[PDB]
Amino acid sequence: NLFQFGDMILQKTGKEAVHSYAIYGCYCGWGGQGRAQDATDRCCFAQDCCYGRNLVCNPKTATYTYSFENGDIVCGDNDLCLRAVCECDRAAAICLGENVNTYDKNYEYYSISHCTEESEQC
Amino acid sequence: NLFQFGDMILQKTGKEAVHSYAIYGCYCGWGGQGRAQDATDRCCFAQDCCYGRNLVCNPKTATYTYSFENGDIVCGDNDLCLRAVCECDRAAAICLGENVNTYDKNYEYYSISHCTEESEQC
Repeated sequence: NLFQFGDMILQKTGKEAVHSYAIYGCYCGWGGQGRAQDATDRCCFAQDCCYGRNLVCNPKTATYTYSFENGDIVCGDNDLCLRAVCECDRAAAICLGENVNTYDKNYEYYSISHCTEESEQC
Repeated sequence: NLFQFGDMILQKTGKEAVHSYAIYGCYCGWGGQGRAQDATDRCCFAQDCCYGRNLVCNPKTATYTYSFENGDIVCGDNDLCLRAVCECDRAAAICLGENVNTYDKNYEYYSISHCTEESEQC
């Protein structure tokens, strides 16, 4: 779920999602359309795509089992959904941490008056 | 997609989700666990469950068709995935509007230090 994805993001980036990623760009925040603004936004799009690879999961409610193990994120579930959701979140958090170098605060709240040009495609 | 949900919320409440619901409680913002804090938070948890009902569907990318005409949100799609996500969003937006009277700014950023209780069950 988002609480967990938030904790993974904290671990990889040092940021609290609700003060940063939660409102960022066209894909990290309340978006899902428009042009992905930069590498950070493209991570959030990639997560969207990743969630889309399996069918009859609910990433909003999926409370998976994971831990931090020597700075890795390890997804503990044997099933399909909880594990798949966890692996997508681990991937997205990793990706975000790789791209904190281009994190640009001017993409905060960008969806208010942008994100209207054609959407990214998985 | 969330950009559209945000527009439905703007239509119904005049709030910008990114400055409000996006970070509110345990279910509108970055939670998906813990208890639902108030009527606003319950609307968002209800939306999560509503999304979960919808198989073979990625709500993050689902760009549906809808119009906002004379009070009413009308979902135009026949596409099963788009229609249903559109109906979940429309229900949630109307629910948030109905409960704006108890919106409590103290639930903004609540997920950081709370939301660890046993979760709501669909």
